[PDB]
Amino acid sequence: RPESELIRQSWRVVSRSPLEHGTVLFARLFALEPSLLPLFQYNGRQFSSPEDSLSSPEFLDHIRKVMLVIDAAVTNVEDLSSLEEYLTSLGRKHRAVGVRLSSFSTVGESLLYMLEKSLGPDFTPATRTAWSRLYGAWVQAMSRGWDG
Ligand code: HEM
Repeated sequence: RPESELIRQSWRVVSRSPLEHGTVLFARLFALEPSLLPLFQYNGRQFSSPEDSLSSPEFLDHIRKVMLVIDAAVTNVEDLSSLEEYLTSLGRKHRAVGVRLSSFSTVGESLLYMLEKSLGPDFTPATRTAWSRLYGAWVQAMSRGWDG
């Protein structure tokens, strides 16, 4: 695993300011799949527009949480067996919140977007494919929360 090094290396750029970078991730997500917006219901209110989410302390705390789970998957990039149980649970919580499993493919595209934009010239097709591999394994794990 040298592609493990490619993940470890790229992530370090992004980990320096996780809320900045997570903000790009979720802005892109809403641009591709606007129907995700109502699933963030804090105090029983719905955001009207994507920009409304960026003022919400609870939504910004969710971005921090997301970046923490990714950082965990990176730390255990060599063996993802050790997060499997936690990820099944995380999946079930999201099934319960109303997230469809198909929407996690959008998430993966939004992560690769955010990496591409952050790393520019450094984001080689080798690293695109490493991250695709990792994320596909990560979603495989989460997928059990929808049974399977
Ligand atoms: C695809 C769209 C997503 C939506 C709509 C969504 C929505 C939510 C909502 C509504 C909650 C409960 C409220 C909260 O704690 O803020 C939640 C919790 C959480 N989400 Fe997400 N989420 C998504 C993706 C992700 C992803 C990709 C990750 C991680 C990589 C993640 C990590 C978390 C964590 C760690 C929690 C707290 C779970 C717990 O321990 O109870 N979420 N999400």
